[PDB]
Amino acid sequence: GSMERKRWECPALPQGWEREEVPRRSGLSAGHRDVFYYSPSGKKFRSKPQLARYLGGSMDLSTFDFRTGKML
Repeated sequence: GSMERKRWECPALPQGWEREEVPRRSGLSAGHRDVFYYSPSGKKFRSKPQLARYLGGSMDLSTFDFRTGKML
């Protein structure tokens, strides 16, 4: 497949959120993998602080792993 993208759900976040991994392929910027998160409204965001600030009141994600998308 072209532009293959992964899609793993993150139980740490409220039902409706999902995670996705995309492999870069731009000259030296290749090999690098970027992770994007999507909310129930389909909002695309890529920032740890935004995940905690957004779901802050809903819950604490300070101990959430953004690189691995896992709760530790």
